[PDB]
Amino acid sequence: SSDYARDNSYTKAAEDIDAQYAYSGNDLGVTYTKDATTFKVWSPTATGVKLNIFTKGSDDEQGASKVASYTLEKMLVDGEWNGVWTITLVGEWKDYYYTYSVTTTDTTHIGSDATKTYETQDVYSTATGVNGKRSMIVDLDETDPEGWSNDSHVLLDKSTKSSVWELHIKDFSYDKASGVSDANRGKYLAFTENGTTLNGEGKVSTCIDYLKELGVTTVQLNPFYDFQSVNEAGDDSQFNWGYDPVNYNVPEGSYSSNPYDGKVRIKECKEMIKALHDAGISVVMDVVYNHTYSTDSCFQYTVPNYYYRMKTTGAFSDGSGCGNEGATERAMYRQYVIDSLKYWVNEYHVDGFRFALMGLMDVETMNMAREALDQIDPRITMWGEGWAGGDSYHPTNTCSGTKFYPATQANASRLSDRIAIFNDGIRDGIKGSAMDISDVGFIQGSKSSAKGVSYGVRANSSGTYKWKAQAPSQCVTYDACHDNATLYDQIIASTGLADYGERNSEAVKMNRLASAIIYTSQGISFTLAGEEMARSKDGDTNSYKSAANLNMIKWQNVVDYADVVSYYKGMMQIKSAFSPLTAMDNSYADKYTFTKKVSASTNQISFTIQNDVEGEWNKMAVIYNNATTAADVTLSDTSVTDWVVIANGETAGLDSLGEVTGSTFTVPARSAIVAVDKAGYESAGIHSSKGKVKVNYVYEATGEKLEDSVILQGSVGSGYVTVPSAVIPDTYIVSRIGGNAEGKYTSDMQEVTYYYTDYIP
Ligand SMILES: OC[C@H]1O[C@H](O[C@H]2[C@H](O)[C@@H](O)[C@@H](O[C@H]3[C@H](O)[C@@H](O)[C@@H](O[C@H]4[C@H](O)[C@@H](O)[C@@H](O[C@H]5[C@H](O)[C@@H](O)[C@H](O)O[C@@H]5CO)O[C@@H]4CO)O[C@@H]3CO)O[C@@H]2CO)[C@H](O)[C@@H](O)[C@@H]1O
Ligand SMILES: OC[C@H]1O[C@H](O[C@H]2[C@H](O)[C@@H](O)[C@@H](O[C@H]3[C@H](O)[C@@H](O)[C@@H](O)O[C@@H]3CO)O[C@@H]2CO)[C@H](O)[C@@H](O)[C@@H]1O
Ligand SMILES: [Ca+2]
Repeated sequence: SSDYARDNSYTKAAEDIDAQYAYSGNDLGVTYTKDATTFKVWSPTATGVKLNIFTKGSDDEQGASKVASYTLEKMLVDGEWNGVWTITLVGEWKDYYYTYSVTTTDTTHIGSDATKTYETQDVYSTATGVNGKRSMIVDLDETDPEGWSNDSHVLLDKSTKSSVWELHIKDFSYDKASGVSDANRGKYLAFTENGTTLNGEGKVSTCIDYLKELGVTTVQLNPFYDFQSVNEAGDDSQFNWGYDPVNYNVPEGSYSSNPYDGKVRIKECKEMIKALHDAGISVVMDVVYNHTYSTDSCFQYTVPNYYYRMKTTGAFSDGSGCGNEGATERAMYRQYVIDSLKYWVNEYHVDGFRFALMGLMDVETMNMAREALDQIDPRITMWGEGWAGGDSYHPTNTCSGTKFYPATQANASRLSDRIAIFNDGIRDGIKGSAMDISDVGFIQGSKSSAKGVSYGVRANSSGTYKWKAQAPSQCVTYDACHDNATLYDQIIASTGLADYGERNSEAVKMNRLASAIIYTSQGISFTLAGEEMARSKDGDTNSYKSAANLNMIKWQNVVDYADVVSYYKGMMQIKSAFSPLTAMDNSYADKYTFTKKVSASTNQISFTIQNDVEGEWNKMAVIYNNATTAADVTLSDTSVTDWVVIANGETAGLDSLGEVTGSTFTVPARSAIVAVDKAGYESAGIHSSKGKVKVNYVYEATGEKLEDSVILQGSVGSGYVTVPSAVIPDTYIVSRIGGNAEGKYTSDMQEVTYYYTDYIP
């Protein structure tokens, strides 16, 4: 998978088009007023453009008809054409649908009568009907929900303070146990529902209330731009991630209550974002400018062979692996992408972007995009995949006359340090190769996978292993995303400890260890939505068009893995409390002291971090143990000999779990230790405001434990639900319960004992 600079008649032509016709004007699309509406289409290849007006978005709908057709005239400046077609219809034209008929040549046959006519929606569509075939004239202020003018961006001071929850809108609430109303399940409006509980039983929180409690800073949403792969008129059981773009600046219709009325999806999309903002959560949008679903697109139908990268042979370059790739190096696609980003930020109050196959997008465009978004607010986050999905064929230079560079990991040094790149280094290091679900990483016991973790600990910004980030700010730290297998599915497949979606005590230990690594590592901490509750896709390693009920978040898991949720919740608090871990720059690189060589093949990774921030802990000690037995780990750094443990295999948080004197720590099997200096802990005054519930499993006759006790942890006053241990053999059954199996967290710890007796199933 490589990139190749090849100049040819298509690239030659497109460059000449940019020289003459490039339009920096800021009014492409509809310019609606109550008095009149002006339409504008950029097409230097066209000989004529007609405007077609309709009553409805599709012909099937009630009262569907065509109002009239009009002819656009060339926009002349001092009797010179600037490449833009225009027309102004005087009167009220809101809530009417429209589409252009573009008679045009290709880029390499301008001036000839080798023309074709295509019917297409507006390239700069702000709204469309069902299945995005017809554009809609809309007053955008009519789509504003209640108090939208009072809705601000939710931005982090530092991107490296984030905790990203990568979520699909359908997956969020499609499960009936979500407790979300019948109308809104798997829809935009699901986010607006406060007070949702598991099976609406009013005992444990789900959806938005669950996120408030978990304490995630950021929700990254899978494509909610308009895509092809769901029929918006069809059945509700349809599923797709939606990496199949059609209209870039239009919400997806499937996630709305009514896709036929183009305004409805816009309103409900804003209500989703307002809800997340009101919950104090930042919203990142997954964007896919790297390709469109088909070359039968609004871009091609307007200006054929301009917007896509063309090979010498006339074939579309297939760098995406999806049939085409967007020519970001072109003047009017660069501008489109940058204008698109600004639109979503300004109109929909989007706080950041995850760029799909950023490696197919040229570095200059990305830095220009960073600079443009900086003008709004530099806290607006940017990150993406620093790779392609195939071979890419591009021109030597951009439309600026600077050399084309793809925004890959290899070219991280040429890319803004506030455009982060997914660190597959630490990903593969933690839980094994993402390309093979059965492959083992560090947590399953791979010693050679340790170096991947150790380099990931400093966001692959200290030394070089596979790739190098400029700083932690340019690194997304993660163990799994929507692609490939979930963390827990890979744990299961690679070990064979149980079936997919089945709880196993050793698997959970490995899951907890992954948590400890992610939140004692530098960079932008990132997880798949439900990693904290051992999310499973039943071994599906590419669930892009798999069943909806397979993909959906199983909300029963907030109870079944409540202890795992509690662990992540605590680990998150540790990172947010300790500044070195959330550093943007390389200030703390030389403050790390690894016990063993960073590249060591080892069962036990350990290091200390010297802090310099007053009012915080002075020094943190982190140990990862992947051995099946407990290990005594002696730190090479002996400067501190008085420690307070704030994380172990049982729990993580801001509270003391015991003290250690000296430089040696006994680390349990398949577990992490996080400790901080005694003096620092005492002075800083960083303490937990969360309650705890200890769950025990005892054989009543002997009084002996059948399974290790676990810890739940949550806000004082918030509801918890405990359950019997799923892994205890079927020859025992619960006979009696001590303490409150269900209740609210208190400041003082509560205990729940499940008393077991002999059983024969
Ligand atoms: O045949 C005529 C037709 O050809 C082109 O378009 C074709 C492609 O050539 C075909 O390959 C096919 O495309 C399929 C893929 O084959 C199929 O794998 C799938 O792609 C999925 C991935 O499976 C899925 O993993 C996901 O990948 C995402 C990642 O999740 C995301 O993290 C990352 O950022 O982005 C990648 C994708 O780049 O999503 C993709 C896409 O949904 O589905 C596609 C689409 O069906 O079929 C198309 C369409 O026929 C020409 O483009 C077209 O003009 C011509 O008519
Ligand atoms: O193409 C995008 C892709 O890039 C990265 O994948 C690389 C892997 O990290 C690397 O191991 C290797 O993958 C090989 C598999 O391990 C092996 O099982 C077999 O399938 O051959 C593969 C060679 O292609 O190479 C790829 C890069 O080509 C990144 O980690 C992925 O997330 C991403 O999808
Ligand atoms: Ca759609």
